Amino acid sequence: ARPCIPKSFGYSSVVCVCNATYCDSFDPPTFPALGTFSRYESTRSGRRMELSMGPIQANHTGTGLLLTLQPEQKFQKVKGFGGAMTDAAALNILALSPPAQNLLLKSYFSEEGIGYNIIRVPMASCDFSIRTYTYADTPDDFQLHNFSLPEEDTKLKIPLIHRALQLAQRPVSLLASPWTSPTWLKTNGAVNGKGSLKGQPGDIYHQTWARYFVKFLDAYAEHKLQFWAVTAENEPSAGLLSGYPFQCLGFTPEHQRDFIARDLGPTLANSTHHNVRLLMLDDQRLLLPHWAKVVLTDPEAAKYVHGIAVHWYLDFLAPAKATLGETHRLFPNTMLFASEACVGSKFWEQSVRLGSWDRGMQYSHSIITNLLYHVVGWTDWNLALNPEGGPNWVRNFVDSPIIVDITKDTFYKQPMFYHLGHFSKFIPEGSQRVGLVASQKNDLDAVALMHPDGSAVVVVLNRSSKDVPLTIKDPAVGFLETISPGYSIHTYLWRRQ
Ligand SMILES: *[C@@H]1O[C@H](CO)[C@@H](O[C@@H]2O[C@H](CO)[C@@H](O[C@@H]3O[C@H](CO[C@H]4O[C@H](CO)[C@@H](O)[C@H](O)[C@@H]4O)[C@@H](O)[C@H](O)[C@@H]3O)[C@H](O)[C@H]2NC(C)=O)[C@H](O)[C@H]1NC(C)=O
Ligand SMILES: *[C@@H]1O[C@H](CO)[C@@H](O)[C@H](O)[C@H]1NC(C)=O
Ligand SMILES: *[C@@H]1O[C@H](CO)[C@@H](O)[C@H](O)[C@H]1NC(C)=O
Ligand SMILES: O[C@H]1[C@H](O)[C@@H](Cl)C=C[C@@H]1O
Ligand SMILES: *[C@H]1CC[C@@H](O)[C@H](O)[C@H]1O
Ligand code: NA
Ligand code: NA
Repeated sequence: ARPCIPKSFGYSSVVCVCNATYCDSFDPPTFPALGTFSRYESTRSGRRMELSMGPIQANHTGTGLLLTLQPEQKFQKVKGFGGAMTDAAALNILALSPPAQNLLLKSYFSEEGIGYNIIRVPMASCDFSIRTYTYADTPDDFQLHNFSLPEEDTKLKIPLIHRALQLAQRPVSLLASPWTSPTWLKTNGAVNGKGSLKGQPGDIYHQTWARYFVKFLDAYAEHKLQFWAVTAENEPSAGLLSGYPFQCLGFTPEHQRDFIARDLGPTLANSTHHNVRLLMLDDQRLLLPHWAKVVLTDPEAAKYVHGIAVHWYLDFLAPAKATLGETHRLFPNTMLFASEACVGSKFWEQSVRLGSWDRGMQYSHSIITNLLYHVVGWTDWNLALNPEGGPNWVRNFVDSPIIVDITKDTFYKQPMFYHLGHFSKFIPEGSQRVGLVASQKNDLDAVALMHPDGSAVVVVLNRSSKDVPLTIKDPAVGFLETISPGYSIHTYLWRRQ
């Protein structure tokens, strides 16, 4: 409804500029009339989810690329898409004027924006905090009498989450993850560095830690927030590394298995929060299938584990077939869920690259690859950062789909935002991935889903410089004659009946 105001920062594409009085917006999604398709197009050249429509033809002839929908062939159902309400994100959002804040929140959470339905919530401090703290810093408080939410939660994160929920028309699922325990529960007595819980699963340290999860959920429940899921620990492999720079808590897969079986599983199950899902791993997919095998082959751990959460940071050296594919094969009834991604965290990556088309393509390529290998959802990291990629108490700066420029009471929506939206806006919870097969080898990334009502949604990414003419065949409906321009992403929608 309102066009992108483009600005170049000298990278491959433009950001869209928003402030207190203006932000680009979309219309709520709709399917067009039977016999017509919709196309939403974003390009490096600056098109931002532009709507066009076309006819579905009864016939097709030619030798060009054909993508054929296989609507009967069903895969995973989609949980959703969203991002993380870190301390850093909360600070950046609230540093904007109230009108600008509302436009940012609407960008993500309204149907005039990209319809996020997941928010990841850190349990106390992480690197994307300006303060190191837990919820129970009073030493040796095994009873957790001094457990409490600080202002980071009560003043910053919780009110923003409530505002996001008000804007969202879709049901929103909250996901909680801890980085570190209180230091008095840890072998190293520090928030960072190499260190695990003291002792062994089933003991006082482990029982206290499990009870901390319940205290956290109790406290958020007092604030009228309920959780869909928690993870067992953010990046448990991190705490195994000498000199790890920020908040962590080390678990081997054996340690995680035993913690879930003995402490976390029984504790949650015997609480008012028994319906909250537990996700294991919450770490790089390079650790699969090994980690899934260790945890899920133990029935006492398995009965508590709803899903496997994966992070994207080692995807470049962990092929999806050998990790996601093999895990799905062995454990087809345990969902895979992508719970954290961002560009900028790597040694060879600058933190923020305003307007980078490459980083947009990284997001969409990742989401497509995940969807093609059974993953049910995909979650960004910080919802918003400043132009430095912070704040961050160890200066571990990274990129974010929205960058906030407080001096100008402005925020910039980057290619990553639009790439994510090509999925989030058009794929409601309960959509199902269906087959889509190419007639010939090609440079495109594509995925097909069936909307809950039976309609079709297809996303096509072209990471190459070359325009690719193609046809999409829906055997029941007809043919879509289209093009995939170089450096474009398209979302196709059409009714099937
Ligand atoms: C918040 O963001 C708004 C959008 O960036 C800001 O409004 C913009 O302010 C600039 C500076 O006054 C204006 O730029 C001028 O534009 C006209 C041409 O304008 C019209 O055509 C353009 C086509 O590009 C179209 O976008 C507009 O809607 C107008 O119809 C030039 O002739 C001038 O030389 C100068 O470049 C923009 O017109 C204006 N945009 C909008 C959408 O209103 C606003 O100032 C920002 N607010 C704060 C508080 O900073
Ligand atoms: C489509 O194909 C069928 C079968 O060959 C043919 O009868 C029909 O005339 C073709 N053209 C159109 C416009 O439907
Ligand atoms: C911890 O809680 C106990 C019991 O409520 C209370 O007596 C004590 O003052 C608290 N200590 C701190 C450091 O808040
Ligand atoms: O921008 C174009 C797009 O690239 C092609 Cl595929 C079709 C319709 C749009 O208007
Ligand atoms: C995911 C990657 C980047 C870090 O900022 C974050 O803490 C980690 O869990
Ligand atoms: Na709502
Ligand atoms: Na970096």
